[PDB]
Amino acid sequence: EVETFAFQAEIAQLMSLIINTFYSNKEIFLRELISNASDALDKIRYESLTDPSKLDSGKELHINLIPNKQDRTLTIVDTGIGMTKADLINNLGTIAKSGTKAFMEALQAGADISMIGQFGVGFYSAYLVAEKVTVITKHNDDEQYAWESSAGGSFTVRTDTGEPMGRGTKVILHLKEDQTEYLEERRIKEIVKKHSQFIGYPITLFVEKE
Repeated sequence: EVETFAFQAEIAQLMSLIINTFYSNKEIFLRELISNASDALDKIRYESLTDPSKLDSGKELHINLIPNKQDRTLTIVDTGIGMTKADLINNLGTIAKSGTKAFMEALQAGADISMIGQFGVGFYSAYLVAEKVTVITKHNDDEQYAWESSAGGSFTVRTDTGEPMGRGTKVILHLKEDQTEYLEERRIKEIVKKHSQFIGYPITLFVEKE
């Protein structure tokens, strides 16, 4: 049972701009997704301070980076607060309509695409390197869901009968054929060291069987 939704026009515009604008500095997608992961982990930590039972779904607060050259996927996993079905439908828990307006105004005042995170819409920088993005999520107050989009103005939501997550969010980047450098250990390590050196959660870069 798969539900198909239209993006709000402003979010479709943001996605088209990210996909179609000539912009060489694509590596910032990983900073943005690690920042989002950190923000999600902060939220469940904060809830846990007054209700320890919030971590019954998993005590470990971490970020895993999982490259898979066979599947041409880079997966960013966090054990943060996760998203409800309503959060997924509401632009992955963002105020993306107003964030897109502010970002496009900034792009007219000399800003560049790397500043996307300042506008609360850094998730969509995934489309710098991904032809398709799959988001698997589990919030304490809801079931596990899969969101997906190849852009083209639409996204799907379904209940995920896949591997149970406990709590958090998995962002699965189905990389463009010319963006496979982001599956290379040395490249991922370089980007995490350059842009994510002060993130307050363990970031584990998984290795592959050669």
